[PDB]
Amino acid sequence: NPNHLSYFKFVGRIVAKAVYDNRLLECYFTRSFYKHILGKSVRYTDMESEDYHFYQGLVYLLENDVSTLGYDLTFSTEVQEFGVCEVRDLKVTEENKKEYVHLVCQMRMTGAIRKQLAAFLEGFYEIIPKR
Repeated sequence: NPNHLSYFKFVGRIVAKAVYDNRLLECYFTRSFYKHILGKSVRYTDMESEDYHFYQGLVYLLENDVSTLGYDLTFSTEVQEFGVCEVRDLKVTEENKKEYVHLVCQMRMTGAIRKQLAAFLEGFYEIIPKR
């Protein structure tokens, strides 16, 4: 849909309208999306439901030496957004992975939705202040 961002801003408005009216909607968003509407970072355990094998890759990164990978990685990943596939920087080491799993999960959750999300947040925060 070429106007889709505007519709995501509309549904953010409709969510804030349901909240303002104190009326319940049958929405069942992810903990990730509720965190985004609250401005909270996601956690790597959220990836388990969205992309189990990518969660499994991160869990293979945790509690294992980088030497178990047998080839190097860096803070860059291939992402399909809007049907375009692009390699995007995220900004590897024993010190960086603590942030990589956090940041890689940010990129994997938002990259494909960052503009829909910004439109939704504009619809929501138009009516319900973020704070």
